[PDB]
Amino acid sequence: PLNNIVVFGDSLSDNGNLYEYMKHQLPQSPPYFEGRFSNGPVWIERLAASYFPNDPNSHLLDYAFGGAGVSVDEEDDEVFFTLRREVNSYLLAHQDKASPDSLFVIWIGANNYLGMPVEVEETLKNVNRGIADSIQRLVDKGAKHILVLNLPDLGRTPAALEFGSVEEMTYFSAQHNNALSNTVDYFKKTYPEVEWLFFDTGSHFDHVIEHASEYGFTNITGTCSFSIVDEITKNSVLKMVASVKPELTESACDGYLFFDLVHPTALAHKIMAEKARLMLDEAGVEFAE
Repeated sequence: PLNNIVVFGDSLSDNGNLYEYMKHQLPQSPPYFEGRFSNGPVWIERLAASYFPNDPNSHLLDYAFGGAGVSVDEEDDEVFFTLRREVNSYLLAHQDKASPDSLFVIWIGANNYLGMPVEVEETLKNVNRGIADSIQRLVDKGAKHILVLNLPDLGRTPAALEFGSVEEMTYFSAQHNNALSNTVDYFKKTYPEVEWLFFDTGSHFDHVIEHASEYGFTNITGTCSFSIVDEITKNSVLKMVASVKPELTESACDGYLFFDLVHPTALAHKIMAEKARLMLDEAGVEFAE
């Protein structure tokens, strides 16, 4: 049985790391929830708690930073931290060994595309390459269980709607997901001794959207919080978060899909966690201790 969860990711998975480094000044909390890029715990925390209800945090090593992504030189000031450095950080503290009883979780890419870079094909290429490289490294250092998550349709974000980039954000999402599936297929065949797990966020998010009211959402285009960004400032997820005006947050957001211009609300993180748990249960994954 697996003994803990190690997650590499970005603002969709960060459980407070950027907030601590920012001296609790970003994401401003309230209206964000204790440094998460949402108004509640994020999906991977809830997933950890579903297996370890008493002390989940002692079984969760969350290396995700808000603003993190795959190194793409064009986005140096737009990527806060790289996937490679998150993996290296884990390896540095574990004497360069990936534990065989950890579930490694990789959910990366959204921050790269939502920064709306100018070179579309090179960004797609380097994000895929960076993910493949980090997977290979984890395998090389001994990982035996790896969960890879693909992207929701970023063309559904309020950001894409406001800035007029729906087609481009959907293109990034779809092309990214196609490449990532080819990647996971490869590793499945090259390393059958590793337990390969995949979550098709793209398909699950589209199914939620199509049944939004049944999942509890009454508003899928607006934002709970309110931000004000221009072209220069709107170049990054973190600048969009720093531009939130807390006094203009809605008080009653229980029906919103989006908390800010790109980040989903607590309920969405809950649904994500529930569907991920069911997928892992279907695969027979067990945790203990």
